[PDB]
Amino acid sequence: GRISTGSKSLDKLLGGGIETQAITEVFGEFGSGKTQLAHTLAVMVQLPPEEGGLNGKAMYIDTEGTFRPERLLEIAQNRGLSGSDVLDNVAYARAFNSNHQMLLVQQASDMMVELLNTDRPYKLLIVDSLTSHFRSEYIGRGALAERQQKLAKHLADLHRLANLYDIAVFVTNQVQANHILAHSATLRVYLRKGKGGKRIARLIDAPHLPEGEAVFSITEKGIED
Ligand SMILES: COc1ccc([C@H](C)NC(=O)[C@@H]2CCCN2C(=O)CNC(=O)c2ccc3ccccc3n2)cc1
Repeated sequence: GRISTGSKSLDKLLGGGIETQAITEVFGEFGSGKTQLAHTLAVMVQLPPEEGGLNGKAMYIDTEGTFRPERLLEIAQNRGLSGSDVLDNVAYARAFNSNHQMLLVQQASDMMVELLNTDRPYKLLIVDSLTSHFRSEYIGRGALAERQQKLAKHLADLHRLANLYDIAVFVTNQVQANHILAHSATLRVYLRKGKGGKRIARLIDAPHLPEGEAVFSITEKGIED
């Protein structure tokens, strides 16, 4: 049981879609479609398995004010769904610094246990974006050891949530050409801009999946082939 991205091409690259019990990271420049894929996943996860979802709820942690509840409505309506119910099934939190971002993962644990054995459990946790607060707050050579200690602890908490509660953790990371915030991820996907409103996804760290690329479009339905 995997969460469809909305793109048949990007799902085949991922072996069916985004996995639970894993952290799936997309990285790329600004504008490559990371936040759009996250918004689509927040909707897709609500669908029944036959339509590409997991009959679940989504949690969205927003570190840069990128969350657009209207965009969720747009995606839901164009896919034949109630924009109201789609919004009812997404838990949302704005993280204003890296300490708040870390506490939210701890608090997400409480929300997940509660729904764990119900009809619509949480199935997706989004962190958009994972690193930005760490880059901006840990300033100077004197702060780099603590920066990695906190980033490492934060990824350990996310891995633990994913395994405990059988949820997909989807994180976005803004890697620019051209400063390195190393961190663990189960799956890494590089996004870049393509021909017009197309985007290209490349598998970077994928243990046994065949390497390769996939093309997808940003449409009114979220992400599409
Ligand atoms: C009509 O316009 C809208 C605008 C936005 C929405 C969004 C989608 N819904 C919400 O904001 C809903 C409804 C009001 C409170 N609320 C929450 O989700 C409150 N969330 C939390 O307390 C919380 C706590 C810890 C978390 C840790 C990780 C991730 C998420 C977390 N969320 C709905 C309608």
